Amino acid sequence: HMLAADVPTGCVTIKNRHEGRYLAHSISTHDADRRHVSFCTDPQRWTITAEGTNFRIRNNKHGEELFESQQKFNGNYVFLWIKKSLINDGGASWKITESGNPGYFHIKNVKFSHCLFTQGGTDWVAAYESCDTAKYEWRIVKC
Repeated sequence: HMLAADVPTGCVTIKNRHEGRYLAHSISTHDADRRHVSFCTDPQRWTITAEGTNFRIRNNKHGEELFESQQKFNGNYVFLWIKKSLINDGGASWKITESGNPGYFHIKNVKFSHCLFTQGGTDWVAAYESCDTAKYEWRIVKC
C-alpha cells in the first residue's frame, strides 16, 4: 500500500485537483489580522493537526491558521489569521473526508459547512456547499 487511507497529519502539501496548483499563502493581506490565500506552481508546506474528528490547517511559512470568515465577496472569504489568537468558534476547524476520487479529499469548514473550492485559472480561493466536482477535491500528501 502506497496511498494514505487516513488523513495525513503534520507536514503536508495541498493541491487542487481541477486547477492543478498548490494551496499557498498570498503576498496580499485583507487587513493586519487577515492574509489572503492563493496558489503556487511549486509545493507550499502546511501543517495539519487532528482536533477530535476534525482538523486544523496552518500555513507553515507564516504559522497562520486557515479559516473561513463571516465576511463575503461573492463567496465567503477564506483567510490566514495573522493575529495568531487560537480560533475557537469552528471557523478554523475542518472536516477532511475522502472524495470519490482516490487520494483526493473534501475539506469542509465546521462552522459554515462549506467545502474549500477554486474556480479555475483564478488565484482566488473560496468555500461553497456543493462539494460535488473536481473543483472541491484536494490531494493531501506528506512532505
